[PDB]
Amino acid sequence: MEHVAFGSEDIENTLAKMDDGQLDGLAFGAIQLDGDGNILQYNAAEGDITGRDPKQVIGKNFFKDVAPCTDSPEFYGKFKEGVASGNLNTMFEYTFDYQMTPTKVKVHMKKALSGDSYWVFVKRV
Ligand SMILES: *C(=O)/C=C/c1ccc(O)cc1
Repeated sequence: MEHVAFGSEDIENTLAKMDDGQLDGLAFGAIQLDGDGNILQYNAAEGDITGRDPKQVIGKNFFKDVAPCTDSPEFYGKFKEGVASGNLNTMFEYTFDYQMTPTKVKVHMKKALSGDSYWVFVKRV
């Protein structure tokens, strides 16, 4: 395991040092998105929660292609306000239900350290 707690205040500093292999050792799901919502990184824990194959979803658009249930003011709307303003730090519960058993999760979205990149962190609740 790579020990990092979900919700930690300096999580973007800690994860800036990790390659794809180290991201797969986290205890929670982690997705890195660019400012248009395309998936740059997607770890093994996220694939275990959602059933998606991490290697196949890289390069797809999260809001248009992979996760249409997040195309809503409650999720995508918060993301796009964050990208526009250049700052984002929000945590909320949500249900993922597209082509899968509905699964309740806690989501934490936070701007990365790398300029136009954004994290989505996910844990079961
Ligand atoms: C709703 O369509 C949610 C889908 C989803 C959430 C998170 C993922 O990693 C993959 C699909």
